[PDB]
Amino acid sequence: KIHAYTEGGKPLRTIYLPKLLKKVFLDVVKPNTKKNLETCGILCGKLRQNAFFITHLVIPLQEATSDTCGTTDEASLFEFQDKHNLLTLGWIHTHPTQTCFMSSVDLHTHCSYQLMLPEAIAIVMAPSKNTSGIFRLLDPEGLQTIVKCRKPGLWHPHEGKVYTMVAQPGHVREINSKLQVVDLR
Ligand SMILES: [Zn+2]
Ligand SMILES: [Zn+2]
Repeated sequence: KIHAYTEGGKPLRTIYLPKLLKKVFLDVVKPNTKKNLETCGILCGKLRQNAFFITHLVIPLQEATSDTCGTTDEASLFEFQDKHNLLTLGWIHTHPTQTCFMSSVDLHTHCSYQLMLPEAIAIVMAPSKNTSGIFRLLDPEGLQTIVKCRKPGLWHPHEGKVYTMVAQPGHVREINSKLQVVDLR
């Protein structure tokens, strides 16, 4: 029906995203959000008939600040995904006070995801603005720029366009689909 393509002309498989995921993510991390601390979650799922289905939202053991978060125990995260044969399809995090965009750190973070899966997405929630966005790096040019980047500091800028919003419903379609929320904290 509708098929999205990268900037380099690679076809992107559709990711189906349960409509409830964004809301329950905000609920499960709300105590952090109240402290103006970021929280991240991992979007996990399965490949079925050439499309991806997000089935699990996994909140890993993590450390956070006002403008970063990062998994600290990859082991329990990897163990859970291995046990349930779950693919990593992307990730989600909060900007407790800011608008919804991809920070410099977010772009470097997302490069690891999109390197391993061309379709990988970054969902950014801006609850104080009641907004959200779903993003990816330009492929190949954005991936190239981030991989080449050696600039010091967590908040450095990048030269040229690096990221864009994902196609909806072409690349990501929000649908009625089952969901499990897993809190590893
Ligand atoms: Zn961010
Ligand atoms: Zn950089």
